[PDB]
Amino acid sequence: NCTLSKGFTTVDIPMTIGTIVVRPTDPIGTVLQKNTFTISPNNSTATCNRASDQITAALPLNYPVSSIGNNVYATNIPGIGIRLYREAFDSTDFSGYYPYKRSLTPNTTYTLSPGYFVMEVIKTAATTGSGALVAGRYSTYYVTGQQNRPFLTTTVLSSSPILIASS
Repeated sequence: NCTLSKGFTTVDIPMTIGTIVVRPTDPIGTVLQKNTFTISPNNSTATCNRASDQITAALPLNYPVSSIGNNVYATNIPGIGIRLYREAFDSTDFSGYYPYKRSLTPNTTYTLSPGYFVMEVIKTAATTGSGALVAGRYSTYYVTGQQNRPFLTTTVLSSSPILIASS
């Protein structure tokens, strides 16, 4: 099981993105929009004591994978998928696409690494809808037994909608 440092504090990234225009001529699989957000960690750490303990990168809205697979997940907007990941500032240390699990080394102290959180909005069908992406927590990153206290969350806010405009 995993222990968190005293004063452990989740970092949340509001995902604010301007209007994404989808055109009929955009082929299926097009990355319509790719946004990077700075991951700015604090001194929070986690230490675990069992080799079965895990770090989990999860998508709590629990939408199904889209028709095109490849970790492109459906949204409330037909034909519009999202894909999430993290990377170092120098673009290395690719986290892998959400969701994933990774085994943790017992007695290693883990921190949140700095870098970019990457959100891609991707066309997944010939016909695409219009509207705001549903608001809420789009990703979470937490250790075993500490799902209530993640290292990192990303959130779409009601007050800052991500609008899909299809023409």
